[PDB]
Amino acid sequence: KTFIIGISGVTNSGKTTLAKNLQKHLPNCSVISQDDFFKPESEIETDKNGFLQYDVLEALNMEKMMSAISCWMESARHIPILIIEGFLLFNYKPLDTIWNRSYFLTIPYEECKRRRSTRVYQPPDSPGYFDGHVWPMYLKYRQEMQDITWEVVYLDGTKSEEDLFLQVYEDLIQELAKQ
Ligand SMILES: Nc1ncnc2c1ncn2[C@@H]1O[C@H](COP(=O)(O)OP(=O)(O)O)[C@@H](O)[C@H]1O
Ligand SMILES: NC(=O)c1csc([C@@H]2O[C@H](CO)[C@@H](O)[C@H]2O)n1
Repeated sequence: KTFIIGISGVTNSGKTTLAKNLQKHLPNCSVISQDDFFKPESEIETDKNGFLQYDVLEALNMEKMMSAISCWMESARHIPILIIEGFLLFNYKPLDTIWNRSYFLTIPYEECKRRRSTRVYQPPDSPGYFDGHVWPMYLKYRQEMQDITWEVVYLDGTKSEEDLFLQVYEDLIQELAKQ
């Protein structure tokens, strides 16, 4: 009765952008962004080397988010589409049995690091934060995904913004078609 779509991938791979596009052209379509569930700065930890721990599941209120998803799901039974976009989704076990479609955006190390630097975060990226925490954590996430039993459709984040949208858009109808 409801279609749940997952969109993950490394930071700045283009998740927000894909989510918004599908959102505009998809009927009865909602969006939940994993980033709205970050714990307050006062709750974040810094490792030995003085790096704030943001790229780990512990830096996000995931029980808050699952509750937000349950709300949507149950109020939906009253075809509803939910796009859940986030940089750390396919390694959070409670979601595995909820996905109807999973997409993973990939972007090279150089492009990613570049895009990242055009964005001022809060707290701002400390010196060598990207190499010292962001990249290492993504790689650690990519590895925690070697265990995935279901099917994740990999996307090329270097591709056109509309080419990615269209690739996903077609498929989503060739998936709703069997509905
Ligand atoms: N396909 C694309 N090609 C080039 N730049 C892109 C593309 N998609 C997004 N961007 C840019 O990359 C940066 C971050 O994109 P964003 O959608 O926020 O990705 P994410 O949600 O994974 O961090 C922004 O400058 C965005 O405009
Ligand atoms: N305040 C925040 O929410 C925050 C500070 S840095 C940050 C970044 O969010 C990215 C995932 O989208 C992750 O790489 C964090 O470094 N978030």
